[PDB]
Amino acid sequence: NFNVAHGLAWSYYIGYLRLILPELQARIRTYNQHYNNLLRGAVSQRLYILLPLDCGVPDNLSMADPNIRFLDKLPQYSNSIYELLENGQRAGTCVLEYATPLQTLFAMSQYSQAGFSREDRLEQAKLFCRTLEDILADAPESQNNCRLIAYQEPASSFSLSQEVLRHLRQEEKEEVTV
Amino acid sequence: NFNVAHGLAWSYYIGYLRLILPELQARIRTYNQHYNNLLRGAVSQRLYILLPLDCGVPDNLSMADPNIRFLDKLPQYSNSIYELLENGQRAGTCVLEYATPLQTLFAMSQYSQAGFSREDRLEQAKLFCRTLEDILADAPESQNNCRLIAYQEPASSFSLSQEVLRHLRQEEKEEVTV
Ligand SMILES: C=CCc1ccc(O)c(-c2ccc(O)c(CC=C)c2)c1
Ligand SMILES: C=CCc1ccc(O)c(-c2ccc(O)c(CC=C)c2)c1
Ligand SMILES: [Ca+2]
Ligand SMILES: [Ca+2]
Ligand SMILES: [Cl-]
Repeated sequence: NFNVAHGLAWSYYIGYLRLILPELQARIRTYNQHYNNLLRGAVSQRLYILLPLDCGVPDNLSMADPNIRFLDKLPQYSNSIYELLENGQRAGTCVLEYATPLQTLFAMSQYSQAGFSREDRLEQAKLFCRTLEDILADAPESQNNCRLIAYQEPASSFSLSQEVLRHLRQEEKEEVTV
Repeated sequence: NFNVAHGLAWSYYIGYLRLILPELQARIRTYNQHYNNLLRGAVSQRLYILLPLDCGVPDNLSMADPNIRFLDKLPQYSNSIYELLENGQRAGTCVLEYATPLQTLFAMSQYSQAGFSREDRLEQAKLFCRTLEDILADAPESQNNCRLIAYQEPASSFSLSQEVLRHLRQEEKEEVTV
């Protein structure tokens, strides 16, 4: 009954994730030869998808957290590698991306004829997370190479960099134990 | 009258330099995007060809000078990027290569039926330098993208790294002034 998130999630997977994920690991593997050689680091293998529940998608990641600095472009329509800073030290490296459909939810909430409120936007943002999560679960070489980071920035200290970092560190713990 | 260097130089240019040089700059340009991004450095654009007059070609560059450390493989039969060290600091970066025909001159000097002495080898090594130099001079997109480094290690402190470094620094002086 009027749930826009359902089609937004399906569309985001069918029209985008399913197309770009399969080779993303190859792309990152090809790249990681040089990062290991050049900077004695490795870029995580998964695509990290930022799902802020305020549907707030900035144009630069650095505007949302200065500890997230653009690093490089995955050479491989366009994917970017970011470094995560702690105390000015590089703590992690990451192909990182806002889920675009959340801008549609924000735009709908500023569009008066939709009758879509801020409370409606937040419920749709959660449902979009739940739905995309279910879709990836039933997908074979999609769930394995990307992970979803959903968070409400609070009402107000919040480190998006630390929230990505606990995930990056978790992913690595899984690679080496299992 | 029995000058082997003449054919060795022609063959080294016709069969190898002429084939791999034309794109080498593209290869290095493509690569230099990431070195600038990753390590705030740039890999010199020319191919540097080591021409030791003792025809002594080691299997590792580092065995000939520990201040020349392998860095990376030009991604692009096989070309390698080296870093040059000064006091443990990276001072330069460089696609660096021994001229292979000099191994033939060395092997000939250890082959008894050739009647080729160490004095013969050194004259042929010099003539090979002179001849390759003349060939590159009359070649358009060959001379511009490689440079020849000829040297006699003395009889005995000698820094091959410093000898490459003065050249790298000279090449850069030319890029920015002219
Ligand atoms: C209904 C919209 C979902 C949808 C469908 C197809 C797409 O390519 C993208 C998309 C997602 C992220 C992107 O970054 C881009 C390209 C922008 C630079 C497109 C979304
Ligand atoms: C007569 C010999 C000159 C000559 C002719 C064709 C070649 O490909 C090479 C050559 C030079 C440097 C190289 O590194 C290699 C491949 C070895 C890894 C071949 C020399
Ligand atoms: Ca926000
Ligand atoms: Ca030597
Ligand atoms: Cl690279």
